[PDB]
Amino acid sequence: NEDWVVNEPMQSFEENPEYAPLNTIPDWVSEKVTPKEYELWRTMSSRYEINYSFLKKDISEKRKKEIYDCINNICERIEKGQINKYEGFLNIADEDGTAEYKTNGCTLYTHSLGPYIKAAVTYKKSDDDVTITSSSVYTGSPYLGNDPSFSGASSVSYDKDKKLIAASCSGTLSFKDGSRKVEVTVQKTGFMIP
Repeated sequence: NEDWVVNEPMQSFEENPEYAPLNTIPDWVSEKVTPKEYELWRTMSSRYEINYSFLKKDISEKRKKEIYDCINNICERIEKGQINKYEGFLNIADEDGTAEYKTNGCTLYTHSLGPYIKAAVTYKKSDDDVTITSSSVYTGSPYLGNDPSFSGASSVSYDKDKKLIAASCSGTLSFKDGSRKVEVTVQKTGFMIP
């Protein structure tokens, strides 16, 4: 069992279930935003597979400005022909802070049998810039017995145009499915609104 996964749109809802498939928005979302806002998300969903978990929490006005200023800028580039292709996944970090000191994370891949590759990032956000202090890629499973293992490369950087953090991996996920060894080459990218 050798297999290859790349940075392309999902085939079913089930592949990375925490994220909305392209050109869809979970129904519940439409009750948490204005038509103006909803319309930006519609544009955004044409290029990103989006996790809306952040709307399940009280967001300050300072934060709403951040999130929408960001999305607005990205939509302009989508509209201008500039972000013309599938990008990857998108998460919106919480307001939880500590210039502020934050962690955010990102599920880059989830095998149907359960094992996953996740990215975590620690950074400092200020008026002007975002700076990465730490970055991790890790693996695991909801089921005991997989012993997943990831070998290969990953990267993290802040895109100053899109104003997003990009975390990528390119490597091999190995795990046990009982007596069967599974190896999957995984190349994925997830974006984060800092």
